[PDB]
Amino acid sequence: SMSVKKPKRDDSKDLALCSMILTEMETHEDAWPFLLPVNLKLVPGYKKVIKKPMDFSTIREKLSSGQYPNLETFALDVRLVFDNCETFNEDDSDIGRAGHNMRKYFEKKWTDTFKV
Ligand SMILES: Cc1ncccc1N[C@H](C)CS(C)(=O)=O
Repeated sequence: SMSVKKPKRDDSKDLALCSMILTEMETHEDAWPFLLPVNLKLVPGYKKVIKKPMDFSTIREKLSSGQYPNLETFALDVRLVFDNCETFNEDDSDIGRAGHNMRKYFEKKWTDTFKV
């Protein structure tokens, strides 16, 4: 509360670490469904069904222009990618399993990197 400060972690390296994590995501062989925005004119239903589309290139732009206030908002967008993927694709479709794989890959890196 007012004049009662909680010890807070060093966040000075968060931007650089989030960037390195995103790069590893981008270079994963199963990253191909998530590199660019889903083409709304090509995929029937996506615009109507998915209220908040997200992809790695959009995350990369937001990260590169100071649109993430903190690392938690960054993880929210990353998880949004895979949440959207689960909504629209069957679990054992090529795109569907890519999403499950990529989510698992992200969460371990997240823990290994920040949750010390
Ligand atoms: C991730 C996702 N989710 C739902 C449908 C498609 C996709 N990914 C596609 C590769 C994008 S497209 C078909 O090139 O426009």
